[PDB]
Amino acid sequence: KLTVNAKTAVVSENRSQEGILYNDPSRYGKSRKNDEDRDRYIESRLKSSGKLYRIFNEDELQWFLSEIVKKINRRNGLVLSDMLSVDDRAFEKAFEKYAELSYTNRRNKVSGSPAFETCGVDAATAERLKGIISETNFINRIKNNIDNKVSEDIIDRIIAKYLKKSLCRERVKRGLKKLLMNAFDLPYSDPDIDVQRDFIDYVLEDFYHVRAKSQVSRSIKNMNMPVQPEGDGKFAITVSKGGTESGNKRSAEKEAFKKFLSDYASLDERVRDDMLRRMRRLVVLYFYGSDDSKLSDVNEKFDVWEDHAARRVDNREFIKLPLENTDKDAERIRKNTVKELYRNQNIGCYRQAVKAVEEDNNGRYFDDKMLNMFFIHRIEYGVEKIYANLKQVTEFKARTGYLSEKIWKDLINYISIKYIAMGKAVYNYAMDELNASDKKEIELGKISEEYLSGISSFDYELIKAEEMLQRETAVYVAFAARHLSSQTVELDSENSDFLLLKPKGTMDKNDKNKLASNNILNFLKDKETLRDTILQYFGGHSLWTDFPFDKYLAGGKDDVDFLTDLKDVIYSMRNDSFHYATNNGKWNKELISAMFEHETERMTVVMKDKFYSNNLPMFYKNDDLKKLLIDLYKDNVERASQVPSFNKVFVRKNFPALVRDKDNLGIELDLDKGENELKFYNALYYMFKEIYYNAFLNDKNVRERFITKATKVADNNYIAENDFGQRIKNIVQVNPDYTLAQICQLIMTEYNCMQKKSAHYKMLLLVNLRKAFLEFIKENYAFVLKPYKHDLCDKADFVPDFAKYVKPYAGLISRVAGSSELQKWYIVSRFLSPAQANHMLGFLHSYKQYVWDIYRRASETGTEINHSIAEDKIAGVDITDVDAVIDLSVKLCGTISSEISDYFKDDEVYAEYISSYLDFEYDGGNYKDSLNRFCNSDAVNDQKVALYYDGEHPKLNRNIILSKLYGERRFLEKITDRVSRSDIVEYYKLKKETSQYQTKGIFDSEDEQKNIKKFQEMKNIVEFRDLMDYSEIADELQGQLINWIYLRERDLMNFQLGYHYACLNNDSNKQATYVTLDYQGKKNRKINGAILYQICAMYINGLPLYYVDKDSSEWTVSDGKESTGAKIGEFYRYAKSFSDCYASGLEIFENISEHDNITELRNYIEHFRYYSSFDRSFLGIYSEVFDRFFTYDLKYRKNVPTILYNILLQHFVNVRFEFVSGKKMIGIDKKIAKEKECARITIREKNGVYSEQFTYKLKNGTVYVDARDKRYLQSIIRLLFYPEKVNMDEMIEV
RNA sequence: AAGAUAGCCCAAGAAAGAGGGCAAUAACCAGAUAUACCU
Repeated sequence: KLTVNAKTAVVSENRSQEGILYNDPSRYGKSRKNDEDRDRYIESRLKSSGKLYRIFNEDELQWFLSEIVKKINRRNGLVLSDMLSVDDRAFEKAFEKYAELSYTNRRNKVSGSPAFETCGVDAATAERLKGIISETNFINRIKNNIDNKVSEDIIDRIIAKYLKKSLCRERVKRGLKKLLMNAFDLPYSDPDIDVQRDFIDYVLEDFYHVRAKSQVSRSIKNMNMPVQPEGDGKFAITVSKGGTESGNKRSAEKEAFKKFLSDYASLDERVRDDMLRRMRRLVVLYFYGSDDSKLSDVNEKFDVWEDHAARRVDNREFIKLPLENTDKDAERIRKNTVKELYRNQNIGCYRQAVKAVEEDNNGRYFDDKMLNMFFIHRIEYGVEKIYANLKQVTEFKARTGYLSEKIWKDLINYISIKYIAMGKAVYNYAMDELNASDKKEIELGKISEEYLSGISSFDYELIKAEEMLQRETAVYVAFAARHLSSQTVELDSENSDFLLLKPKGTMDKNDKNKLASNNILNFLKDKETLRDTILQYFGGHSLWTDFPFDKYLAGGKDDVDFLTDLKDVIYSMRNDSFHYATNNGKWNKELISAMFEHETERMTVVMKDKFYSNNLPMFYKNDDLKKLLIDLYKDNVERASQVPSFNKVFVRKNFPALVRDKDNLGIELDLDKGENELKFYNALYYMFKEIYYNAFLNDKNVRERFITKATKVADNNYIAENDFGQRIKNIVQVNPDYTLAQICQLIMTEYNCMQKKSAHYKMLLLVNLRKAFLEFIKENYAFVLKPYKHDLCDKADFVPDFAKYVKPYAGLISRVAGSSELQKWYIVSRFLSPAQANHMLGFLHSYKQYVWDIYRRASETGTEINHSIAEDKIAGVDITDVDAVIDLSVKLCGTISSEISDYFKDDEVYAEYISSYLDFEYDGGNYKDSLNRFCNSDAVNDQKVALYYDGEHPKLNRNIILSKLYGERRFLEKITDRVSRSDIVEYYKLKKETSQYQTKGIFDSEDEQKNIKKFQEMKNIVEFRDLMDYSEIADELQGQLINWIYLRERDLMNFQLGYHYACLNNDSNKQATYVTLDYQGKKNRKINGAILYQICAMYINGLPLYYVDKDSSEWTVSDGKESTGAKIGEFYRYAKSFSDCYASGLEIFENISEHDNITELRNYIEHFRYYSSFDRSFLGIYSEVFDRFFTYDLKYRKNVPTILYNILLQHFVNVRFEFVSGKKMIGIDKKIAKEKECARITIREKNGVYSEQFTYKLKNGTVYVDARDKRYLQSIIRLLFYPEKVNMDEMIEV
């Protein structure tokens, strides 16, 4: 990259913007480059590569081609830096002047190569310089290192494979081939091509970068944001300042489209229909000529959407494809030929359309010629986007109808993203009065004072940070509501949203004698066990025997109101904007606050018990752990993001060998010898993790040793350490108070494809952190160096007083009691799985770091930025408190009670639940006796099964309990096979085989590593850990779907805001209540810019909406807490005061005919209907999202399959997609729903799924093992395809 | 309907042009909750 070690930004002074270059990290006064230093930096970076300039970049035939290009690039070859620097570089200025004049001659009409006499050189020396850059000298320099004969095919393959990108032009490539054919004395004819002018002269222009030298710096200075305020304080799409002849034409075309956006925002549907028809005629003219039948009658009001559907099925060919010869180097030649055919036809289409719009308009197109030229340029650009990086030559992509309809949707896409861009600026910077206030009259759509002078790039970075966390939080709100409802209510198709159920006292609106249809009482599964079921998600009801529920549930209140209170906490976070505050809890704040305090009082005992459960005291004295437990948990630690994880710094497989090494630690434990050796390394690994995060990363002495140990080579892979150390040295000079975490963040930022990639600084950060940790252990925690195995005491006897030593939640208890917002973060995070709560905590860390980095870079560049987004607060509450709250949920969600009665009624109900995942041979009588008969039956030889029993009761399995609370059991039954006897037989066999060499880490033979891997996979199966992996994968696939839901809902609101903002500010006819609302009720209020307020009120929980009620037929105002569906219905009731205002302009956003299908798809996902019906596959849901969920922005739609690919590859599953046809419905029966073809994303039937391979290093060499066995891949396929069945033996490749 | 693996902004541009930027925009990178995700 050109500006490799610089950053760009857009700053605004007074409605004047400037793109700037700045160094990062740097200080104010040494970061932002002035106009002169910007120019010199670009020119310096451009000419810092002249030395290694080569015209060529980088099987028997493929390797002969590699030898030719290297011999040409070696010394005495075609090395321009040596040819042009001849005679002590006395002619370098004349050669560069020649290159600049050659480029100027191309622009300014003058034909012919420039004469060196005009370059400051006499006529005698001029004839010498001409010879140096002559065809003769180029031929001699190319043949100087070549002793082989080459053919025309070799020249063609070399040009197509290795030619420099900037030289890959039609006439340049033809000039190079003509020279290469003349060099090797091959007959060739191309008289239209001049080798000197078409190739050699251009190479000189490219060698001296005459184009970039006079354009890159200026193009950077003219960069800007999508939307900026104009003179009258109005937001509009940014128009370039121009400055050149083509720049003034381009800006005038952009001004014509800006008026189009204003004119198109009209409530009169006939106006928009006429404007789209004129745009449609431009597309028809471009691809079918002015003689097309749809252009004959100027006044013909033809249906633009039938023309769109008709051309798509036309068989006309845009270009004719040549025959294919797989010879991959020959196919690269064919694709290059096809691209030039596209370009030639695209140019022909452009010139004929430009001519016809100037000579034969007459009402066919737009009256503004600049608007016609803007669209024609968009069409030509749209064609180039399709073929410029053509993936694979296909026939359908060469059809004229395919391209014309892709461009048609491309034009509408451009209109869509511009309205959304306008709404984004309006929502964030012109809706200030949405914040709660006592003002009886408010004005929406007026830009705030701080942004009347323009928007900077740093401003939009803050928006992204806030919108990312908002969307990520919305995913977990849905999951929290799902987990709470999973065991408490049973929903149907008419009441599928748990958060929308009504309190127990809700009666019908037309008959006050009957309960409301959405009354929560109509859906409770077991009212008598409601409290104990709810308390399962709070650690088990046995932990709340001393909690005074009757105090907070007094009078008529019972456990139904308890469920309703928790339901209300979660719902209050749905659609809860972080940017606009509407912190008053509807629920019982005292009950939720008391439950939080009750859970904090067990935090110290839980963290103490984790030392006990990890067998840590089994090898260490009891006062050394107590001094450690105090050191680690005395204060709540807020972790920073972008810091390498403990599991990546200390790989678990290399952990035993690393600790035994006497240069590192040299820990020596001598002793069921293999049993306790594994217990010790598992104990030591957990202890080092807790020390790593809660003491090591924040230790002052650690930061100082790290800086010196990492900057050692800087004061002396060797190339990396001196550059790595110099950047650490620079970071400390910029700010000596940067923490160790901030040094890692700044280093890891420079270390950083849309697609996850399958099989310098990051490795050095892991090394320096690993070494610094081992030295931290020896100095501060030397007791770990001398373990001693002994029998452990009882859990109650292990540091019983630890609760009184440390009280880290002392201050947080009181602040949670008086904060409704903190109680939201508590309940929502508490009802998540441990993995999801950890992910939520990670998202909060990324938010704080992102905001911190934005202000750091804005300050170093001297860019004034409004601090509406606090570094230490989110939604008016401290981030440190939110962090400690979610961190409490993370630890407690993973703390399963030791009482079976907390989750099941008795041992029989529990044993029957285990039968869904374990086939312990159920005879038909009781499940407990069948499970006890199975656990005490012989497995192999003299070792029986056991595993699932503990004395007189079945063993409490942590993974089974977690899958009941946070998993989906009927989903797990359909995609997994139950654990059978043959599985347990193979488990003990592999454990006995590997018992000799289980605790080494780096094994001897290749067969030992493959048996350890097979055993670890069998252990995960027998302990139900394969179940938890599939649940996480399903949660990640479902979470991404819910993420996309709130991505679209944000942009739908932005589109409506920007569209109606443009309508408010044009001369189109608008009525009174559209512009101003004068509500005269009890809660009277006057709303200026009423349409903008009412749009935002639809999407913000707590924002009231003004409307005419359906039953009273009178004006009213809601409390703002009603559902989105109810608010949309209220908007329609408001719109009747001034033909579909809600859907106005949405033909740009989506297909109106499918609007109800999008809502049904949205509800299907967010209401978790897949886990009740199983009527569609995950691939089927992702297919429909790709087909029609992101109609409004191509950049979101065209990345949907890649995102699905990345989620699977993250779990080491590689899939090969195939895009075929499915079915979808258009409309919902009321009875109009018709079926239509739909995009279907599927996996290739033959070798479409394969596992990533692990690189396992041994003593001598390396063994490659599949990361995922066939059994694992089969469940992944079933997860993606169910209910559809496929041939998984044929699909999986091994 | 779709046959994806980007999109936009600045520059250039009709004997076309094709050079830059984007944490601005999604993705990407990174994140360790529970105890046998490598390189």
